[PDB]
Amino acid sequence: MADAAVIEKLEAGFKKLEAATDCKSLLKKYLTKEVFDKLKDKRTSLGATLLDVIQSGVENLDSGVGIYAPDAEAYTLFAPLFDPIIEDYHVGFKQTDKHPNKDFGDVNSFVNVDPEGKFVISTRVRCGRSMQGYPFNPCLTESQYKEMEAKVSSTLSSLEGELKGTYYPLTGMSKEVQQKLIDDHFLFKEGDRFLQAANACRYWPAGRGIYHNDNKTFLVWVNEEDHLRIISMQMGGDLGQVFRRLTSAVNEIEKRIPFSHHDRLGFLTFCPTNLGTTVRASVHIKLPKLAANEEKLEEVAGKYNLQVRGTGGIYDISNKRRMGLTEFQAVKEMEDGILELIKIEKEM
Ligand SMILES: NC(=[NH2+])NCCC[C@H](N)C(=O)O
Repeated sequence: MADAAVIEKLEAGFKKLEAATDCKSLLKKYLTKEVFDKLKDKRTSLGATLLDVIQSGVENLDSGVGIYAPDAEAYTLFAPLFDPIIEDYHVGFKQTDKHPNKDFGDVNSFVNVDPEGKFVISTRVRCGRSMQGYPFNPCLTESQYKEMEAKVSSTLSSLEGELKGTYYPLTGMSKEVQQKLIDDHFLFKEGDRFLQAANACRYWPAGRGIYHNDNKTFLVWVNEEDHLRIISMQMGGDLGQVFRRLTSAVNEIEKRIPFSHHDRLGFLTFCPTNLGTTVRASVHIKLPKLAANEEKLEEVAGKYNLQVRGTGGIYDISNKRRMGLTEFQAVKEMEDGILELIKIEKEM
């Protein structure tokens, strides 16, 4: 399986994880000596090793999770490490569960959670897709990066109506175009230490790109962390409008680019935190009263299965659940939770 030199670095990595008595990553938690020993010499048919899985968590001890899938096969071959980490991270996605098939449900039925625009500055729904036939970042060749870019660029550039827009490859992009995209918060940068140590950024910026529509309500990142990160956003709180746009776009893309998908895990993504629906429906929202006590905000959000992140008392608040529920259900959890959070804010 894995080359002797790889196994050697794996042994050193296991020791580092043991050295880090302070470490709280799911990687440390589930990479017992037993599981390590059984997996350390294995290799997928494409050549991915346990090192290609855990290197990021070894290098960055402060990782929360600390593993990534280098190809789809890795989810199966290294299941003894992936499965419990997935179970632990995706709370409530049980051993006996399977992630449901795609179901966007009635996309137009979602409401404006803040019609007055008093709390929510903007609403965004994102998903991620891997492209069928291509492995994840660390197993991609330069040629695959470029071929993927060509296919995606051609597909996106043929979108019409609301979705009509412009594709910009990162390669050779001028500073002026960079500033324009930065000003709209459309540009992504080369991946951070977690992605670097996962070998997720090889050949950067080759095959990396950004697309947005004329209206600036639709944004796609190509080969940032996943092959496709697909995002619908607009000012205010109309989650119905946002989700409808996203689903329309994802459906249109799928006609030309089939996606990698798994019977149990749902849509396959590079990081296992993004599996299942992959959906992250969020508001950027100002809740000055509830934010007087950050710990209280966190507690209340969690009660309604919401996650609080950065994004001046302005929070990115999103659905916490990704696996074991439909896309419709995930957006609905965000919808209902935000409605309830706003009520709490008003009444405090
Ligand atoms: N962008 C992400 N996939 N974030 C979640 C994982 C981040 C990093 N690998 C960690 O374990 O903390």
